[PDB]
Amino acid sequence: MERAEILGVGTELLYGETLDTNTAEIARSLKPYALKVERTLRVADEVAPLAREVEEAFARARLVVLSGGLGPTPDDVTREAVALALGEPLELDEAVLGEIEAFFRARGRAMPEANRKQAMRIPSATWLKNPRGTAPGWWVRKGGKDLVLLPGPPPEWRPMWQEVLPRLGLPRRPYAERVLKTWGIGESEIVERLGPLFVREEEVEVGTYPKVHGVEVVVRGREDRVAELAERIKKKLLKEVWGEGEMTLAEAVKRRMEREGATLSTMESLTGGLLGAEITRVPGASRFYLGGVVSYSVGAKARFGVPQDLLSRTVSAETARAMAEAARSLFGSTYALATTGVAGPDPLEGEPPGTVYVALAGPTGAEVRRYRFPGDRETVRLRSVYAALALLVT
Amino acid sequence: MERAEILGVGTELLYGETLDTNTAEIARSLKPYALKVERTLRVADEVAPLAREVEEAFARARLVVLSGGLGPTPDDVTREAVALALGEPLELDEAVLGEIEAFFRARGRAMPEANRKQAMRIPSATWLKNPRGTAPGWWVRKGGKDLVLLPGPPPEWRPMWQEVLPRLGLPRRPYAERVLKTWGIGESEIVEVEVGTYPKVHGVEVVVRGREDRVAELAERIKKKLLKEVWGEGEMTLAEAVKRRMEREGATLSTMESLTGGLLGAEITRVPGASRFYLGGVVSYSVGAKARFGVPQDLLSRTVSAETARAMAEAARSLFGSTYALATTGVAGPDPLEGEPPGTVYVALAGPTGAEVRRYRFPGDRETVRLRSVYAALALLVT
Ligand SMILES: O=C(O)c1ccc[n+]([C@@H]2O[C@H](COP(=O)([O-])O)[C@@H](O)[C@H]2O)c1
Ligand SMILES: O=C(O)c1ccc[n+]([C@@H]2O[C@H](COP(=O)([O-])O)[C@@H](O)[C@H]2O)c1
Repeated sequence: MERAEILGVGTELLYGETLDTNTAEIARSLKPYALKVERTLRVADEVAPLAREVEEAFARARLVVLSGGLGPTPDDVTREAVALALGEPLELDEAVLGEIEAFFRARGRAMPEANRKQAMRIPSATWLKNPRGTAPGWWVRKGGKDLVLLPGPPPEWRPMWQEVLPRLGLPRRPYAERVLKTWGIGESEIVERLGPLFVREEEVEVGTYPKVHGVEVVVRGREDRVAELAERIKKKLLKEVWGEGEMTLAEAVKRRMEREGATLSTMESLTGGLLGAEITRVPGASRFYLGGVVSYSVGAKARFGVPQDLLSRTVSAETARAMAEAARSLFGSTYALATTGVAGPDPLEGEPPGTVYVALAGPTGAEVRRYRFPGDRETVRLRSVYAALALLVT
Repeated sequence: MERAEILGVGTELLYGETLDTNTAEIARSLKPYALKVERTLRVADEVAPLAREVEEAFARARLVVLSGGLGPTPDDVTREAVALALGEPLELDEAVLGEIEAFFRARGRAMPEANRKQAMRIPSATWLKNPRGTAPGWWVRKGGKDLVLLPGPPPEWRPMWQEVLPRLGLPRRPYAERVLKTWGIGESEIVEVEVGTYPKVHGVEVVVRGREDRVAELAERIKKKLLKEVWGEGEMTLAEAVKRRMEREGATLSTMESLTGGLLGAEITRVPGASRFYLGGVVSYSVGAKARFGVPQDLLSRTVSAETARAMAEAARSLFGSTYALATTGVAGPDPLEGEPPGTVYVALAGPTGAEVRRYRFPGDRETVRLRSVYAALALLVT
């Protein structure tokens, strides 16, 4: 498989001052095509370094895509750079110059001379119309290779790109992907269970991406390889997969509650309201979620029904059970979740950061799970939230 | 001026399945130093391409930083790629092995075979202790150049990178940033070395950056022009400002939240030491729950109102016995409530001398409305 290279031009994208979503979007849009994306670049607004990256990228790929640096500032050097890298000269197109003039004249303004550049092209570039902005793009065909320049702003470039893409004559390859979301299983366990199913090849591949919400397993490549390989992996992970694709844990909880016609409530400590936050992230949460308490202080725990004898060991399975049972009784809900633990940095009751109990109570009784999460304060609180949510959807 | 090269390693990074903020964060941390950053890369999880990019980045740079691919899986190939790109062999270090093993034992687990590979380094590498993961980092000093390997997730690599960065003995340049964070005043009114305004959910930030001498003076001037609007600087957050008030006063705080759904209590407890003052909260998501925690029956058909906001704050104050209490009620969206558009939000504070309400019409989606609500509630105590 040949390569596609993708370059976002702009100094501020380096620093994350503007978030570079362009290169990623452009890469997703190449999924249906038999091309390999090994890398993406963000390059500063200087012509020499940029000309070198274009030149290197173009030497290795069948396709090169640039995004941004087509404005009228001294910081807009993309045209020059592509010009310098490909050995062709910049020529003024009088016609396009008129069109730029016309864009300004439709707003009562004369065209600044700054914008004169924006009408240059190289012999090998045909133009791509930008009815939505000043800078029109280029399509270079040369040596059996395509190079495309796009404006940075997404509303300007999405339509141009969607339009020139089908035209580039790139090699199609039916593509699929399956995203499997698990919980309660680590990366190395998944490795072991899958063994040889952990394929990393040109036709199909598998990878894992540990998240606060459990380990995600993505299979991606040729349609027919992904289908059968992914189903085999789902089989191996049957009990730990809680959802697929866009599915989220809060969403999963919501469908169980609708299915049962059941209600839920919460009693939270270390997480501090974050579990309720997460439950209510999903539109429609007021149909089942009665509410919850955040019992951050000992006094608050005693007030909301944690038994006095447990108040010296709030970080325990017994307390988590009591908390969830208490919430259930206090809210009259079919289910209740509870969280108790140590987020860190400080220990509590002689237990170290990441010590966490999550409990579910319901009609037929209660259950508790124990974790030792690594992470800082924010991380432990987050994993606790998904841990509590996992109790309901295993 | 010598180069610094920055590579985020993850196929998911190419496709923005996760957004690459790592490379940019590293790049911004490097601003006080006299290196140029000409580009940053995201590389797929493939050993050969990655060795090529590493080899190349090393040949042109004074500093190379990599982030990601230190896990135990077949897709984690950063250590193999760098070994390759530096013509050195990977060698198990039995001391680190015992440390990962200790790590797993502490969690009541046996160390899985796949983790063994995380104790492997090249002879040129020094370990960077990972206080929060199994994968320590690498620091290679070779030919006056540095290459630093870091874990992908920020809670792991942040302190590592902090610890390691002064130690690289980079040439300094006198650059600085000063962030002044405001509440209750739009960009336009503010306008009335470089200076920028940045609108955030916690308010418009005024940023001053450039030559440290220029930044320090010009920033003390700006602060003065906006002396009433500026609630903090630098790393200060609304939650921390609130904490500072509660300790200064020896006061306590509690909350009753509905649309924000627990996010306010979450924000409050984001900061270490919250339990010295934050007694707790109620998430009154349903009407039945409002009733039960002391909101008057009379107000239950008008939950989106100043009256209900007031009652919620009084009800939290009485229920928990706190000095102060915050409340939120309103419409986050996508759905209207009781004829009120998304963005209609009432935040309330009750204390010793009574209660106050602020009404807001907040633009944005469900999450955005909830976030701004949380900060508006906090702003009651610190603006
Ligand atoms: O703040 C409130 O009083 C309040 C309490 C519960 C729900 N809401 C809003 O109710 C609307 C329906 O909520 P939900 O959770 O079913 O999406 C939605 O716009 C929520 O923001 C608002
Ligand atoms: O879940 C709990 O029982 C609980 C309640 C209050 C505090 N903690 C934890 O104990 C320490 C409390 O400190 P802090 O930073 O909230 O003052 C810290 O590790 C919190 O995560 C934990």
